[PDB]
Amino acid sequence: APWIERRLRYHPTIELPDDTRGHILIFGIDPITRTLIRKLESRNHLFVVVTDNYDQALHLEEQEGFKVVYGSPTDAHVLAGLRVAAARSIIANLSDPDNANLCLTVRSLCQTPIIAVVKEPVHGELLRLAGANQVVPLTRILGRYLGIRATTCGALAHILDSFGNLQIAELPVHGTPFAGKTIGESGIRQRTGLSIIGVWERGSLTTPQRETVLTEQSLLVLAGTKSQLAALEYLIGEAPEDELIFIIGHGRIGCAAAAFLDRKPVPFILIDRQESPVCNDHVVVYGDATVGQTLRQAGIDRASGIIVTTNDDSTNIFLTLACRHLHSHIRIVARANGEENVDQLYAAGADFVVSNASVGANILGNLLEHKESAFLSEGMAVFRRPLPPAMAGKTIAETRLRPLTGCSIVAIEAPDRADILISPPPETILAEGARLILIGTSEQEKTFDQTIAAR
Amino acid sequence: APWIERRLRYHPTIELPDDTRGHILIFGIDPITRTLIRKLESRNHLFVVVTDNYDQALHLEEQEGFKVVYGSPTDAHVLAGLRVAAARSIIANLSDPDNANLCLTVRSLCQTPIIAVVKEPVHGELLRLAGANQVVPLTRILGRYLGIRATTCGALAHILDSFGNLQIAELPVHGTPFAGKTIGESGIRQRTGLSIIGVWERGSLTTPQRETVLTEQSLLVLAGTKSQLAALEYLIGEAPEDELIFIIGHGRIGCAAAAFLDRKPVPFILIDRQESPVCNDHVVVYGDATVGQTLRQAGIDRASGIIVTTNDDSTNIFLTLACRHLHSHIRIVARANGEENVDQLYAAGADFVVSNASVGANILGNLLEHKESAFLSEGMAVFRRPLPPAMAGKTIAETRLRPLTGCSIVAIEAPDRADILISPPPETILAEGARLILIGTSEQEKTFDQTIAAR
Amino acid sequence: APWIERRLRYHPTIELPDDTRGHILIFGIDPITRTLIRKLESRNHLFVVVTDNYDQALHLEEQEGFKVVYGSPTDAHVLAGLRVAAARSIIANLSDPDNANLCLTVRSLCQTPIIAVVKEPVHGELLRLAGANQVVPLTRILGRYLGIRATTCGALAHILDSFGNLQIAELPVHGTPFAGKTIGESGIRQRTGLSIIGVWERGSLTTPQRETVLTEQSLLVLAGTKSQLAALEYLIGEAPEDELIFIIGHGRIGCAAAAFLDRKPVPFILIDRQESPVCNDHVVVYGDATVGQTLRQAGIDRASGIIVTTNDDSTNIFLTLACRHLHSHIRIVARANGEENVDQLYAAGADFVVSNASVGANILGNLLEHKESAFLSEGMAVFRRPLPPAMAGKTIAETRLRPLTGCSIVAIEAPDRADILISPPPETILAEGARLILIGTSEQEKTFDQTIAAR
Amino acid sequence: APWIERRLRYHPTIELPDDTRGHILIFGIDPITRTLIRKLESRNHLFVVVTDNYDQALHLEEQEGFKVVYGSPTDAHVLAGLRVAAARSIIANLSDPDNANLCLTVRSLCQTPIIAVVKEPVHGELLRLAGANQVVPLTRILGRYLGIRATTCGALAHILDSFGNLQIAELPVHGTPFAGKTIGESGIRQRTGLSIIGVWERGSLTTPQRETVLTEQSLLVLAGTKSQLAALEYLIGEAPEDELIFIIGHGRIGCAAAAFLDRKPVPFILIDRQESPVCNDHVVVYGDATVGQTLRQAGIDRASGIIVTTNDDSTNIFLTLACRHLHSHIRIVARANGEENVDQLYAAGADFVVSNASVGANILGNLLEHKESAFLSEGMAVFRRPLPPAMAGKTIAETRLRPLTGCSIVAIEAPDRADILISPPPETILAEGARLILIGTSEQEKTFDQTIAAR
Ligand SMILES: Nc1ncnc2c1ncn2[C@@H]1O[C@H](COP(=O)(O)O)[C@@H](O)[C@H]1O
Ligand SMILES: Nc1ncnc2c1ncn2[C@@H]1O[C@H](COP(=O)(O)O)[C@@H](O)[C@H]1O
Ligand SMILES: Nc1ncnc2c1ncn2[C@@H]1O[C@H](COP(=O)(O)O)[C@@H](O)[C@H]1O
Ligand SMILES: Nc1ncnc2c1ncn2[C@@H]1O[C@H](COP(=O)(O)O)[C@@H](O)[C@H]1O
Ligand SMILES: [Ca+2]
Ligand SMILES: [Ca+2]
Ligand SMILES: [Ca+2]
Ligand SMILES: [Ca+2]
Ligand SMILES: [Zn+2]
Ligand SMILES: [Zn+2]
Ligand SMILES: [Zn+2]
Ligand SMILES: [Zn+2]
Repeated sequence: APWIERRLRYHPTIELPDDTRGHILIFGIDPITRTLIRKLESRNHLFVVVTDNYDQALHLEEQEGFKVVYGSPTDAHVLAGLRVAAARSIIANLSDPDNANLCLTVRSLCQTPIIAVVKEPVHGELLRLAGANQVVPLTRILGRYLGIRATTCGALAHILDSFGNLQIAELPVHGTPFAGKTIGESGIRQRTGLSIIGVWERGSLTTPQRETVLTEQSLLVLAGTKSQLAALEYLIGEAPEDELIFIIGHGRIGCAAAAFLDRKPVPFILIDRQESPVCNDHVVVYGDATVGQTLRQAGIDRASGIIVTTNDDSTNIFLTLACRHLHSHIRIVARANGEENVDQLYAAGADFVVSNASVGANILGNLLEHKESAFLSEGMAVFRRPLPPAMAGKTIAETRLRPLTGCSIVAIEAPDRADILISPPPETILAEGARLILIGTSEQEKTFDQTIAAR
Repeated sequence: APWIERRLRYHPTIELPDDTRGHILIFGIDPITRTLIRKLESRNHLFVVVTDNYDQALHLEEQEGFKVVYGSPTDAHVLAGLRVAAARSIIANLSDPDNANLCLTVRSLCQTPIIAVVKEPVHGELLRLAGANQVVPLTRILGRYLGIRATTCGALAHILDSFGNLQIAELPVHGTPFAGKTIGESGIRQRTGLSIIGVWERGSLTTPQRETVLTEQSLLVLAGTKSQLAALEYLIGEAPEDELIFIIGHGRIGCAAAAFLDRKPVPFILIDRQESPVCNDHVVVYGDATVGQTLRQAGIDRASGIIVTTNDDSTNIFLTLACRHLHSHIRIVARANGEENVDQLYAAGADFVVSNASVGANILGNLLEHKESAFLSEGMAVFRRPLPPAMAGKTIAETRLRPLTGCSIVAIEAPDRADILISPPPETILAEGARLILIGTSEQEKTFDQTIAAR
Repeated sequence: APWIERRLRYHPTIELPDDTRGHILIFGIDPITRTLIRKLESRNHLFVVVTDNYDQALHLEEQEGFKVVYGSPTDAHVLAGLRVAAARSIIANLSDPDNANLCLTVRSLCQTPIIAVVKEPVHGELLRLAGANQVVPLTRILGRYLGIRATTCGALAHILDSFGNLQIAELPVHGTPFAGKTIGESGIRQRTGLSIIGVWERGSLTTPQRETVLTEQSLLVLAGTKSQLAALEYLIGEAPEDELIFIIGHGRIGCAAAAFLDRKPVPFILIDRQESPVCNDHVVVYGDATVGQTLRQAGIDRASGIIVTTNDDSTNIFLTLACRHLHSHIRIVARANGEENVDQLYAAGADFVVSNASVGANILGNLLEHKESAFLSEGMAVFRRPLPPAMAGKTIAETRLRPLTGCSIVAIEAPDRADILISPPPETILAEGARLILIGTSEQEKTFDQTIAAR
Repeated sequence: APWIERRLRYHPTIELPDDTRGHILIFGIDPITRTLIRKLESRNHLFVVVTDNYDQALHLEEQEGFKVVYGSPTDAHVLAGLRVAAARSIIANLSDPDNANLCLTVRSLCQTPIIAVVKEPVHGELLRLAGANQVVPLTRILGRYLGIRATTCGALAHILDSFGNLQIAELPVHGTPFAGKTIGESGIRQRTGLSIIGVWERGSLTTPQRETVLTEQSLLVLAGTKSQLAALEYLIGEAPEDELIFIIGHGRIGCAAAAFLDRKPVPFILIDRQESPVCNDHVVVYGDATVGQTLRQAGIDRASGIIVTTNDDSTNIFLTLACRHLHSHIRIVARANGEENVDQLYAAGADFVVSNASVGANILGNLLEHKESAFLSEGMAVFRRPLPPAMAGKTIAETRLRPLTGCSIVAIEAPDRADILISPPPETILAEGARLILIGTSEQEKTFDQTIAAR
């Protein structure tokens, strides 16, 4: 066995057997890709994590879920041994230069798809050029999610502007009037005309029922026109005269959150242990937040909210304990670097925990699992239309919309106050006065109305 | 055999059997904790150290007295492996943030008692909030027991005010007209009106006897009123003018020492290589002290006492030789980080040695072997009542001091020149002018002043 | 048993077996020397790499082409066990100081030929003194080869001045009126009278046919008078103004390129993370090129070309992409250290790539297995003569030049548009109007014309 | 089965056989110490090296001549393990503080001898107190022997002034008129009246004879009067007009050389890269000597001598070469850290070479067996007398000189113009007119003439 075997001097694996197919191979093991493995164990997937650190290989070889290979990720010969042409997907999670090198190298050998994690927003373009076909600015995203949760009140965070008509935004419920209520009694479609595409609750995008009661923690995906969204901003109200978010840590994430807050102009103060060599736009206070007066003197006592974004979890927990114990009114949003700390961050007294490991693994998994659906929608228009009077009663197949307009239907919201139906089967009876959501070419969107009217 | 397994490639124990009850597990092994294990080796309990350092685990594997488990100690899955819920207790000797994390984690799984060693006294509150049943500011204690021994004479050093009630104080008998004299020709009981709880020698509190000779090293434990303690302050005599104390090493222990000396107003000078990343109150003279030209320039020639407080014991020894060579009169107090450097620090000519491990291990070891005896000692007051007129010369168990108000006597004093008895068995005959030293509830002692006068 | 000894505890080879002869040993293993061992695998040369690093020995054992010895290069006993006397030749690729030590130690034992790589051009002399037969300033060569490529246009780069008459020049084609033309169409010889000895294409020296298409990657190797080079210079046209070159990386190679560009007065700018521990002659801008505005604010906007000379390949790949992307018109020469990246650098958008490992291992290759011709080409002349009329139609041997003049024909250039013939065989028939290129001594050169006429 | 233990996982020894006697044990291995074991290999003594570093124990194990033991050198229970009380003697070659700590710890267990290498002259006193019997400032000695050899012509150098009658001093023979002519044909013995005690050559010493030839390499050891040294100094002839010595490397040993050359006021320049953590007394030109400019610009053109005193031999060798080449006249003294580099230093061009390994090992060896000859030698005022008339023609077996005065003759200067006898046996015939160097007391020197003649 390899049982008896591995009690002898250790040697790493260098290459994979020739018949290796449909494996996913990971470059840049960390808590986000470790979570991605664990999470995709419902499928008998094969994960190959590649390390060029001989010492790392040794330790990973005792962990299950995945196979470790040792070798230089940027040498064609190593990649060839990994059977990159035969692989299902490739996850590029290295430094940005190392990723470009990785891409270009594999791209010289095959077209196997690559999802790359980009550490600097502006680098995304470059990783595409190098041949990544999917580029996830994880730290930008993780920042945004901190930014969103941090305000006293919670406003609209824009997600999509589809060709200057239909818009998609999210809305945290916390400061809002809608907190502790049902989706029905909140009166959103009734006051605004907006559609509620869904609800985030635990990285789970749930179809929103009428009876569903939303918490302080609920995040509401919404679609509508710019004007409609405005009507909604009016309803939530305006923020406190003097809110001030205080961001502990100005690493790549803290920087992102800061960059988020600056757009909806929200004042913030930043603490870091270090001048941090990428940012030239944010004025930072230097010190160890862990040290006594550091925080008080930096003026944490004027803050309406705190964002705990240290690369160390023990620290994040500690700062949470401290800020809650000292300033028990302030809203605290904390970053969880590993998923095995998320609970302690709550225990310590955080209001929300952005769980990096989950959020990341979650995005990656979806890009893997829903590859085709994502592709099929690239560059397409999403728009909303009142059902044409002469189509009421009809079934979806009966309207013949795709063959006549090119556009098809992806969601219907019922005429009555009734939950949204996403991905309706073609045998769906189109009700009295429902609104429908349609994906189509943007050119065909411009034209849809004209053809429906023509017939 | 694990003698043959010793010789094959190393693999670390990662968890504990299911049948593992009453074990004592330790987080952050160090001189203090290694000493603890050695000390309570007679009390038949298995000790378990936990490290996330692979190599440390290796080197500790071969060590006797305790076994090693290699795992991230802030992880619930690891903790479960360790069978925390089934442990006797936990020693949390990690960093402060790391302690808070380990704390909140073990609380979400179980209720097992946790003694926490605290790096910064201020953080004491937070770690109780984190879930610690007990919290120990060791450095402040070690910083205290240094300064105590630094003064030429040695004065009152307060341990606790029982809130208006009698108070507990320690007295180093070195520069006192009580040095050399046995208990009685000192006359503390007779001519002051105080009680001698115990005498420390080399880190162990003894039965104070009439014949026991006080030396320089002897440290007394005292109980009495505000005016009773101040009655002995003049009995010591005048502590000579021109009193300045040099402390070498302004780390945490060094800093603690300085701040102690500044409470009972006493001047000192601080020397260190590096600027403290923690302290900002004390002005430090900078330079290596091993080079003698630096100490000289600092005015060490106008000093009455030295405190040697360095991370390295080999240096501490060397500095003690350097001084006893120059100033053969000066009071030198040295700190030993290890226990195996104590005798050499004496041999070099130190007047008292504060053994970091000996002191540390005592404080823990006691909290352990008196766990459900000193835990409800949080908020309790200690008091001394006279012997009742009607209940004179009758048995203690019969007096019914538990089923009257709710009181309990931990020690009793004798009227004649007869030796005191600490924690005595419940069958002894009382006497004439005796004084009872009890512990109780902060509202039961108030009742006793009229309860024993009515019942 | 060779594969079982692999699974036991590691012990390195200390010495070669006594009977070892004719082997090539290498001190200072790196990409260049590793490419060397690959390139000369056609020959059954035995390579032994020596290392004083215990760990480096381990990871090189399981590597093919060469065997590893663990010892101190500069211990006379280590060399003795390495059988240095019996060795074919030695490569010195340590630091200058260690090289010097190595050579002196080696000379202490034997006369075995040493080829030494010289980090510092000025230290060339010192290493020859030390015992080294051949001295290679690889950093300077690589520096020069970047500089040649980096100009907007490409100009003559002198290589040899053989006793003040026949000259040898290099000429990169890229900017010139020859790019895209065949050698024939270029009209060089027609208008110049230069001999085209060669074309470098991909590190490979090719024979110039009249119909080989010169591309932008092509490096002509020319032979001729100073006035003839002067003529070619006139034909290339005037260089364009505002030429300014950005050199990213200012370690040895960048520095070398920079110094090269300084001769033909060519403006440049240097960037580096670090201050140079070696170069006091060069004003340097400071920053990580990788970081965004670093380059912009340094004024890479008005650069005409860019040498990307970092010591890390992924970085240089990243930087080439970045520049090709944001400044597409700007010419880019990039340095590859290690051959597994040359392709990617082209893929990224590099105009030219200079392969340290190729160029290096190539030069070292010729210096090895052309030993008894290389350093016997020391004190030697390269000259050109019209084939003496009488020998037209006679064979080379038939002519008997070597016996008569001591001179060896090395190149025959045929009268008409016909191909140059390099290192022609003795059986070659000499043409009618052919020009000869001969190798001999300066004395032999002088005697030649008389020896031919009078004899 | 030692070749079996070798293939399984490594385990160091942590103690020795319960019956290890007469073993000499070394603390802190380094060149000098590793040489000591080689040098005294002829004597069947067990050498035991002790390191607290693990990897050290690993590598020292596969090395012949000495047994390796892993342990904490300062732990008393480790020392009991080493069986110190039974060892022949102890070499403490740790740092100063560690050395102190060691000494005391062993002094807690036994009365076994200790030779201690000091790093700072001023601390040697502290080490004696600590328990070292013999204390040796190598770095001081080594700096001296470097400065002695650096003078253009070579002057006298004072070893000892014993109370002010007999002076012992050294003389390099390099530039003196005595260079080349045998001890006889220079008449030092004859003209100066000085006792030539020793000639030093290639690190060794034996009895000087008239036929033995003094090369530039030679260093004489002389006993005499202040008038006689003053006579030798005349024979030397004046030092050259303008002379300056450059010292490369202001480390411990470099610094000592500089100090030495201030006694005899000789101008000198110091170069180093780093500031001295120790020396305040010396001005230093800061620069890397290796780099070109550094030396020349620091005015090395006008030097008369150079002392090359770097940590790193390869640097010394390289510098020697560089100097010898630039300055063929200027005399060069170079320091060799390991014996395996000595030969290459001469090869490079060094006029003289000081071998730290030799010089150091000689001293320790002569203190380990002439440990028995340090028992009946030192501290006695070394004095010189002719033979008392009443001892002419009689043996030491008949004279009984030592029990009478208390002095023992360490040198019988032969009757005629005949060679000296050092450490003579007690059966040696004494000749009529003869000089004696006695290392007895000046108790028994001012007593000598009285006692030696009255009986
Ligand atoms: N105690 C602390 N106080 C302030 N900043 C910290 C502390 N610990 C870590 N950091 C910062 O947290 C940031 C983490 O960066 P990133 O992981 O990229 O978001 C770094 O800039 C660290 O300097
Ligand atoms: N020779 C020395 N002179 C002055 N300070 C020192 C020396 N050696 C160590 N230290 C410092 O003494 C401090 C000990 O910290 P603590 O144990 O907390 O008092 C550390 O901060 C060390 O940097
Ligand atoms: N991102 C970067 N930006 C600027 N310079 C760099 C970067 N990375 C490495 N270098 C420098 O490139 C140089 C390469 O050295 P050499 O191999 O001697 O040419 C070194 O001096 C490095 O400090
Ligand atoms: N290239 C160099 N140029 C100048 N000084 C050097 C160089 N290399 C080493 N040194 C110095 O040589 C000294 C050797 O120390 P020691 O062995 O104690 O005499 C050190 O203090 C170094 O700073
Ligand atoms: Ca946790
Ligand atoms: Ca000790
Ligand atoms: Ca590559
Ligand atoms: Ca050598
Ligand atoms: Zn920023
Ligand atoms: Zn302080
Ligand atoms: Zn430069
Ligand atoms: Zn100095």
